[PDB]
Amino acid sequence: EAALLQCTADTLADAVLITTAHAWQHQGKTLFISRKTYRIDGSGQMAITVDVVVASDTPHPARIGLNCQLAQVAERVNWLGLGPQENYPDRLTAACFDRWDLPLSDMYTPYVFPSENGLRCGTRELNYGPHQWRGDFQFNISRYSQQQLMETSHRHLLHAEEGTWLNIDGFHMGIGGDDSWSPSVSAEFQLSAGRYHYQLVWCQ
Amino acid sequence: PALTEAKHQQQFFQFRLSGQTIEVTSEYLFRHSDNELLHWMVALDGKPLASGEVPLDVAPQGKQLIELPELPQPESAGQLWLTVRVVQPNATAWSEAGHISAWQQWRLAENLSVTLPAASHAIPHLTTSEMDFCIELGNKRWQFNRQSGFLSQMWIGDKKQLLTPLRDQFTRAPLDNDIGVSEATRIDPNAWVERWKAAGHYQAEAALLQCTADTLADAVLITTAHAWQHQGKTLFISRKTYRIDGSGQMAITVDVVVASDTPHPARIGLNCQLAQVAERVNWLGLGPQENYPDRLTAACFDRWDLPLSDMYTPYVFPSENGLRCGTRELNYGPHQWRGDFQFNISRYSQQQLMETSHRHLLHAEEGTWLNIDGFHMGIGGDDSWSPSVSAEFQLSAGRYHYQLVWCQ
Repeated sequence: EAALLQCTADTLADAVLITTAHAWQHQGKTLFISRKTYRIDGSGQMAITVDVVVASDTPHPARIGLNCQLAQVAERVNWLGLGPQENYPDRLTAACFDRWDLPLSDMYTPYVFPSENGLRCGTRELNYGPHQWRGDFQFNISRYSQQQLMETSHRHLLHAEEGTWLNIDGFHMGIGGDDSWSPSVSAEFQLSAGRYHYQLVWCQ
Repeated sequence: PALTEAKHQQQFFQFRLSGQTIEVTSEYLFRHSDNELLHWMVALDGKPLASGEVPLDVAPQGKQLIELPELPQPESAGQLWLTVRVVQPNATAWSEAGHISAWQQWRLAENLSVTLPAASHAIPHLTTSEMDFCIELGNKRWQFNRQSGFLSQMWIGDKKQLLTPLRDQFTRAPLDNDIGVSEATRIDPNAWVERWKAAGHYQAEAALLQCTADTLADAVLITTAHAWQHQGKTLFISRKTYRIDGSGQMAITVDVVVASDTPHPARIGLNCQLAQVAERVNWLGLGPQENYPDRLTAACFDRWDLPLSDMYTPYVFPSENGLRCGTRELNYGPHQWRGDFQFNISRYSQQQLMETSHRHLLHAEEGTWLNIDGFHMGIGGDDSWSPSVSAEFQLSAGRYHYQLVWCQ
C-alpha cells in the first residue's frame, strides 16, 4: 500500500509545482519509494518527473511506471514508437520505429490465458483521444485492468471495463522464455538498478 | 591499481552466498587449506555490526559450507554489506603472517530511508541582480552567474570556496587505451580520442539556453539549461535544478541528453576547482584503490580514508586516474557530497593531464580539482591499439539523470 510521505504545492513565476513522495510498505518493510514532481506551466502541459528507489533485497519489480483509468474510450491509438505489434524489452528487435495507428482492439493481444500484453516499447509520443503523452516510455492501453487480467483464467471471461486503462512505464522487465518452468529472464532485462528516473509530459 | 583486480579475479577460493550460508570452493588442485581462516564482517554503511573467524578445512577442488550466525537486523536505514576474507595466519616462504589471499563482498538486506527531513524554520533569501542570483542562508552564500548559468562562487562566512565554477564535464584526459596507436603524424580514426576530437568534445562550448530562479515555501529553486555545440551541431544538452533548502543543503539534479550520432562521451558529470586543499579524503564507497566501471570487482564498499596523494595514481604517461566508483558520500575539508556517483579528486586538472607527456612535468595547481560523475565510460584493455571498451560500458543510453546533495 502506498503511504504519502509528503506533499507540497508551490507557485513559480510561470508554473505550478506539485511535489509528492510515497512509500510502498509491506509488513513494516519499505519496498519502493517514489518521489514525483508535477509541473503545470502556462501552456497547459503537465511535466511529470518520477524518481523511484527500490529496496535491493526485494525481488526486482516487473515494471516501474504509472497507471490510470481514463474516462475516454476512443477508437484509435496513435503513437510514435516501436511497433506496430506488441513488443517487450527483450523482444523488440522485430519492431520498427515509426508513426503507428491502430484501433484499440489491436492494442490488446488475446492470449487464451490472460496476462500482461500489448506493451509497446521505445515510444516517444502517444495520442489517445484528446490526450497526448510525450517522453521515452513503454505503454499498453486496453479495456482490461491488470487486476482483472491477473484474476481471470480464460480470455472469454474478460469483460471490458468502463473507460480505458493506460499503463505508462519508464521501465519494464523482460519476459523471458528460454523455458517456462524456471526463471528465464536474463540479468540485463531485470530491473535491478535500484534507482530509476523517467519523465513524462501530459498535454492536450 | 590494476594489480588488485588481477589478484581478486585470480584468487584460489570462490565464494557463493545463499541466505545465511557461505560455500567456499577451493580452486587449489593439490593442497588442502591448512593455512587459511575465513574472516567475515557485516557492516551497515561502513560501520561494523558483527564479525567472526572460521577456520577453512576444504579439500582440493572441494567445498565447505560456512553457516553464519543470526546476522543483526538494524532498523536504521542503509545497505547492509557482508564481507569475507581468507587470511593466512602463518607466514610462508612467499608471504607474511596475516596475508589476505581472497575476498568477496555481498549486499544483504536494505532499509530504505522513509524519514522526512527536519523542517528548519530558516529560509534562504534570493537576491537577483542582472549579473547574478545570490542566495544567502546564515553565513553560507551561493552565487549563480546569469550569463554563464553556472554556480560561480560559494561562501562560508567570507571564505570563497571555489576557484572555477561548477560546470558540466563530458570529457576525460585520454587513457592509453583511448589513444591507441594514434599520434599527430598518423591519425587512427577509430581510436576514441580521435573520435572525441573530431566530434569536438574537447572544444564544445556551453551556451546558456535558459536560467530561472524561484523562491518556494521552504527553498530556493534555480533551474538552468545549457547546450554544447560544435560547428552548429548540438552535442549535449544539460538541464539542471538547484534546490537550496533551509538546512543549507543544495540538491542538484542533472538531466543530460546526448546526441545519438556523436561518439559516446567519456563521462557525464560535474567539475569544479575547490579553493580548499585538505590533507585527507574520506568517502563511503568502493575502494580504497582507484576503480572504474569495468574494473571495480576488486574494490570493496566501505568507509575509506586516504591522504590526498593516494587519490592520484602517478602513471608515467599522465591520464585520467584516481576514480572511485559506487560512492554514496564524499567528505573533503568542510564539504560533503551525497548521492550515488563516481569521483576523482586531485591537484591536477583534466586539461593539464591531457597536455602533459610525463608525470614529472605535472605541477600541482592552486586548490583542488574535483570531478563528480553520475556516469563514466569503461576503460577497456583487451588491447591498446583498437577500441576495446565493450558496449555495456559505453555511455550509449542517450538520456542520463543523476542527483547530488552538496552540504557542509
